[PDB]
Amino acid sequence: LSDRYQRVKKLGSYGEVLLCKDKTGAERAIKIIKKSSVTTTSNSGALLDEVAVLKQLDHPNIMKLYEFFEDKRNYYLVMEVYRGGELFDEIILRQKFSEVDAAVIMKQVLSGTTYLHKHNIVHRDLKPENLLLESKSDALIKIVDFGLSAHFERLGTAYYIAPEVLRKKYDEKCDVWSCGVILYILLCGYPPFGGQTDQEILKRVEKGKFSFDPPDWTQVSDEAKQLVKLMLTYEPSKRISAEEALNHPWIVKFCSQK
Repeated sequence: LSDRYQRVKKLGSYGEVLLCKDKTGAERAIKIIKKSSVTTTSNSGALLDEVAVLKQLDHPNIMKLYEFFEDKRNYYLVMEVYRGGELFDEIILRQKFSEVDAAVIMKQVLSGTTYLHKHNIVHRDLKPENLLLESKSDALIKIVDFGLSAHFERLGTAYYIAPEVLRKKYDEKCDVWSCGVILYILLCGYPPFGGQTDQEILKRVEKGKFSFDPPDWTQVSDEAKQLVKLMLTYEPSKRISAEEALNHPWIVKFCSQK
């Protein structure tokens, strides 16, 4: 655990993420997951089988997984380096994003999500914290923590959860909903389903009602509102896929420079 890698700095806080050097001399981001902090939802042979698949994943908008270690105390996930923090940080800094910058981000989020769905992987926990920036530039958005929801709350996860997950009957479409909530936040600076406590947030999510209220939504393009509506459609069967969202006029418009 401590013999193989040398800590450079802490990156984030499932558990803690550290920037480490290989004592190869490449730099890696290592997630330390404490056994006590998580409740297991699968058997011992199911996680190792998924790891074998997660190591094979190769996409510009998906965190590469190199190694998976175990001891009596922790799970160790050795990933590629990231130096630009999380999207969550940028949301605090910028408050709201321009439609061009939001589309650039969302194209990447949807590209990665589409790729994950093509291999029967649903994230279920998509949020700005799980959307990482490669560097401090141009920098690629990379999805992290995929494939973990199938094996293992006060971190504001209620905002992004699809109503079907609450009904305990979900598929890949729950990721599109989460992506819609993220997009909504990027455009105006606040969640579509808010509240002071998790309980009143989840009730608004269950109701499914949201608004494009002034003055924050007034100048937002019509195709942006159209996409948010399609991603936040209550019926998951009627909800557009990640690929459809990626191909939507709003993405196509603002990512071809309009």
